[PDB]
Amino acid sequence: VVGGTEAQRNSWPSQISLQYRSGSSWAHTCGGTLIRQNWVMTAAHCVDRELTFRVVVGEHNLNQNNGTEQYVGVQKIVVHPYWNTDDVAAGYDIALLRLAQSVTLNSYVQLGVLPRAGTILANNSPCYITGWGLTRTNGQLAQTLQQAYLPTVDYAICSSSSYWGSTVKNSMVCAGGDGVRSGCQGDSGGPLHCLVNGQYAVHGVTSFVSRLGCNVTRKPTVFTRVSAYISWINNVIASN
Ligand SMILES: [Ca+2]
Repeated sequence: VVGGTEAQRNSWPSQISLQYRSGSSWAHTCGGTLIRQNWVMTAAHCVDRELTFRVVVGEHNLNQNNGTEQYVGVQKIVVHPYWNTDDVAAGYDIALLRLAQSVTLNSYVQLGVLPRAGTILANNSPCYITGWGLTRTNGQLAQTLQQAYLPTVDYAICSSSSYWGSTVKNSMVCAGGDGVRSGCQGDSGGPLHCLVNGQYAVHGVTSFVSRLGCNVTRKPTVFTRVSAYISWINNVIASN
């Protein structure tokens, strides 16, 4: 997250860190949202590589002991069957991970609230992106969880020519684009939390930013629209 601020420890208890094993260590690669004690929602592009992955819940600082983390292996990776890695702009960038163990819920580990199916946010709706992603274009990951205020940009505007044009689909949510704050690599897969009727819900799964860079004016961060995928998510969870 470029232009973010450090999140409070208990603000976003559905945020997870998806990590892969590299030698004898583990490296954060993406975010996700805990949606059941034993399921995580993330981006399909986060699990394109044939890696060994674990999920960390209750994580705050990637480089130091918080006294709150639970570490759990990934038992099953269900990618959306229309996902194509060579075409992020086609959408379907979503995947569900079944965890090898159910995690324990507490202040730091909670299920993410998801929007009702079909819900679309008005233009300029208040949202925060969260993650440990790069803090600058071509920069480095944050040690502590960051958040950035990223108001949505409606589809009519987002899919216009000076924004993302036809690159953006109605199955996506755009947010930010102020040239200062944005998601960035390593935020992928994580939540966009938006305020609706008093309640934050996870309306987005972070998908992509411009090839030009992370915080680019009129290139808002793009997210998979969670409310387009409710039936899909239920169907998976019901049959795995
Ligand atoms: Ca930690």
